[PDB]
Amino acid sequence: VNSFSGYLKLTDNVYIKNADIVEEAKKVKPTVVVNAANVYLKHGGGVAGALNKATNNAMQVESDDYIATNGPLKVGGSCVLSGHNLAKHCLHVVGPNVNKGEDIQLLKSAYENFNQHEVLLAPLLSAGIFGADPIHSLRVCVDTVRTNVYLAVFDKNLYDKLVSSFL
Ligand SMILES: O=C1CC[C@@H](c2ccccc2)N1Nc1ncnc2[nH]c3cc(F)ccc3c12
Repeated sequence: VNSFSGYLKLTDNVYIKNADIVEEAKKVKPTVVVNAANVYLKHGGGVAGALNKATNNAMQVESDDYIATNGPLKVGGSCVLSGHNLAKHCLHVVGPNVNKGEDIQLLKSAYENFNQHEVLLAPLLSAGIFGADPIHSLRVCVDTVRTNVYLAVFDKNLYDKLVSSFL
């Protein structure tokens, strides 16, 4: 048993809710919150900009030090950093950005990072400003992640479409 509340169960291990991931993280304080990161960990907009804003820019300060030491992530890759006031840890995962012409095939590799964590609160990778089809992202999530994932979908109309179209 865990404290995630109000989720619809899609499969044995995937759950979904219409929620703001920032507000969800603040309430639950999960062990792991996933950020929709880019390779530079520049948290300007989308989920990343919102998570970073909620940390009062501490996520960005930590991220800039990480990049200065280690260089950029790979598309499809991840790193574990602090969750600040939102979670114990933040798993920064880079899904492909279609608006940069990145290979959508890399979305499966991106979701594989979730399997290193038993339970996660996460957004749909490559959705939103990353330009992929969220229905496709949900399918890849369900077919790739084997650990317990709680998906927060900000947009109510999209949440309803994702549920109603789920196979
Ligand atoms: O609704 C959806 C489906 C796709 C996904 C997404 C992913 C990367 C970039 C943009 C959008 N996304 N966005 C969110 N998902 C969950 N909680 C969120 N809190 C936010 C607060 C904000 F200021 C802006 C957006 C979100 C948000």
